[PDB]
Amino acid sequence: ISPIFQGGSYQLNNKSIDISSLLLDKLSGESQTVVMKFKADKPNSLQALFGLSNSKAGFKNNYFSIFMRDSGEIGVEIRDAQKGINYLFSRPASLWGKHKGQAVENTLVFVSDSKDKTYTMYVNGIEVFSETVDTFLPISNINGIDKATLGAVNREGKEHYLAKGSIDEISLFNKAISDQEVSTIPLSNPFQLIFQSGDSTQANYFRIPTLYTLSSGRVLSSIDARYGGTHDSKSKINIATSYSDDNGKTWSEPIFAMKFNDYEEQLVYWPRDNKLKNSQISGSASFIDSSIVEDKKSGKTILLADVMPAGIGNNNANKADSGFKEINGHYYLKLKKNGDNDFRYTVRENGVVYNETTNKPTNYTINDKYEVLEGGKSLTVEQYSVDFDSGSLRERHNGKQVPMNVFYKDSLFKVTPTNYIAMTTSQNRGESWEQFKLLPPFLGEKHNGTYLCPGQGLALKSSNRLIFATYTSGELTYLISDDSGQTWKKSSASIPFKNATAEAQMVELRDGVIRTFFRTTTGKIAYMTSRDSGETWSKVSYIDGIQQTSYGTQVSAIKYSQLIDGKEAVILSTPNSRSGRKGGQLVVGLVNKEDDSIDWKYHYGIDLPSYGYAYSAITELPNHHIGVLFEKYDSWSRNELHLSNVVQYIDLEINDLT
Ligand SMILES: O=S(=O)(O)[C@]1(CNC2CCCCC2)C[C@@H](O)[C@@H](O)C1
Repeated sequence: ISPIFQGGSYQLNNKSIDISSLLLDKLSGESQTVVMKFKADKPNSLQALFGLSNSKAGFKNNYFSIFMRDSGEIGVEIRDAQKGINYLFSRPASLWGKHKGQAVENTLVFVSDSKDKTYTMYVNGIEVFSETVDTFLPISNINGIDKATLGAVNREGKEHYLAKGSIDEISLFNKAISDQEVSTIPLSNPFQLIFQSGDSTQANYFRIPTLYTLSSGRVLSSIDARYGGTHDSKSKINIATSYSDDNGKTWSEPIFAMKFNDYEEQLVYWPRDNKLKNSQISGSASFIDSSIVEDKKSGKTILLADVMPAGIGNNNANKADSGFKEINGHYYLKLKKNGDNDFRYTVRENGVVYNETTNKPTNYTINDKYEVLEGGKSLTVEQYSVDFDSGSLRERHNGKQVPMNVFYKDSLFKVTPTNYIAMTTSQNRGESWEQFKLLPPFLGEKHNGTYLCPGQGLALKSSNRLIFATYTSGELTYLISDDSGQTWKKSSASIPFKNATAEAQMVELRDGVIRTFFRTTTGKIAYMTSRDSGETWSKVSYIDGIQQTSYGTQVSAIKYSQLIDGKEAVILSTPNSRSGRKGGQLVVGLVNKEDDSIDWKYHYGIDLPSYGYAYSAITELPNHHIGVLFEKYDSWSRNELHLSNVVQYIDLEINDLT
């Protein structure tokens, strides 16, 4: 249909604009759609963009509003005191503010659907909420509506929720337009989506992005596909990947690099209310925190991730057990058989399950998928599914059988309930991935796995050496391979920290010289340097000039291939805030060749200081642009759990940054 009203170029300068005469007589029927293209790069803390109200004395709670907050939250109110209805629907981190020095034109579509009794909000082509109610309130049927307003709500003849911004276009339709119709509305987005709700992963949530530029020019990304809301392990989480062959313009349909099948891949709306939001899938195995590198020797792409057994995460992993028995310099995975209270078995050569107490082999073997075989034949378990149909999270068997895996809750043989690191490889630059293999333990029989630093591993320029950063209590633990990941050794570097989440990323400043930037508990990003290709490490220093919170956030880091201001350059990506995970920046530093020190010369704001920015991935695209894939929300805040389509990709040029 055609809009019953359409106007534009409205400047909202803390002063309401009345559009009553142009709109109120046209409002008809119980279903409406509002389409609004608007900018707000200096919003007030809470402001209404559009209001429909009964403006009379005594009726201050009779109105409809579309509002936003300076946090980037968008919402609506739908209120009628005589009907006893007071609806408030919203979602944090729904908006953009600025991009490349210009206010972003956000495209908002709000559908009020009387037949399905549903209110649905889209911003920038993303469905941010969809709420069905028992008693529907048509926005046109609020008792005594007599005012239509831009940039405020008129209550008792006075302006509430005054807005600063502009509405470039606004249209109203007397119909609830379909999802299909919504998708045809042209957007002006500064970002794109690589992974998204409803894609091939069937995860509704994503966290922990990575990017890496391959020698062929293909750009590869990995991610946590998180099924049970945004929670870290314990949960159901898989590692997914996608690549671009056109410098980030388009991306492949995602595939899995590491996955478990003990729980179904379900697209679930995870509850955001204060009773249920901490609901957590508690019987599933998971992978978490991935990292990518390309190997020059084999040409293979190598991906590492943490592996969590069923119901295990950082908080409950056995810190004093590696999960392996060392026997004469060989490490064997320990197993516990159902019924036993101890681990009386090991996985030996050729996958033979060996009884340690009788020193004889059993009739059981483990294949390369870590699946259990008895007399060469595959054992199975029954898969689980999750639901909230009873009002709380329930995890239950679903009638489907899958191969029995030693990482599963239902397995006859189970691994130690602790965290591990696994690796997979791809021989076709991310078009498929091999079955994962566990890395050996690096800190002895009585220490859990170190924790992989998400992002990039480091391939050295003048050798075939690969390095992956990991952390544990009291140190960074660099994992080094000189043979395409076939064998590994550790290089430990002490850090002035107990129990820190010391997520670290590396850049090669010049041949054999590596600088590692890492998260701390001090509110400052730290660094150390190696001058022997990772064998040994310097004391720790700190960057003055970038702020983090007390708990910190992952920092991603690259060495740019081109000179900037005639100097070699490093680029960091991080929130720059003492307060929260917000105020995302790229920080460009120039290297002083005298002493390898870095002058942090340029700061580019990704978006408003108050808008969310958490974990991030950066890479130089083959065309010398910079690609950034990042969590556009505050991933620490307990108010911003379980948001869909907040991991977003942008393309920047060096001139944008300087
Ligand atoms: O120098 S590499 O370590 O091989 C790497 C790629 N360099 C190309 C150089 C040519 C321009 C594009 C980026 C940098 C890391 O951030 C990864 O993306 C891999």
